[PDB]
Amino acid sequence: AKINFNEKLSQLQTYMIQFDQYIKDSYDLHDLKIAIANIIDEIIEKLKSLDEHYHIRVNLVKTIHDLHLFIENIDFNKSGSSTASWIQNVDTKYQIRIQIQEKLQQLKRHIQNIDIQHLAGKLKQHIEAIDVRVLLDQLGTTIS
Repeated sequence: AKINFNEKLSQLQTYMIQFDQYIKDSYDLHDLKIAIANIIDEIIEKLKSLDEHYHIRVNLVKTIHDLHLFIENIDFNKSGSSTASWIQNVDTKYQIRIQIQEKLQQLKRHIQNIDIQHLAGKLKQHIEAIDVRVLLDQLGTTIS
């Protein structure tokens, strides 16, 4: 029984060492990230080329600006529910609608800063930043 246990334990230790080796050597996923980033950059170039040829982003920025201006322009002075007009005017003399318009304009500027190129760049940053090989090395040197 002692011999059987010793043989089995030595075999299990050898299997664990081989498993660590296999973990270390199995890193083919790392190849994918670089290719994904490359294609993302290619498409960033392509998209910016297309926009420069068809005014898509200029028109979209104008659309966003005008939509936020319309949201700003909504007047509650004329609105029904008479108290609405009174509250609106009391706000008018307390620059509260000015604060509402400032918030709307800040949101408008931020949204107009949300660009397809920015999204692609952030996605490429996320893909390239992490390396699976570091995680594999950590796994092979911790669990034992």
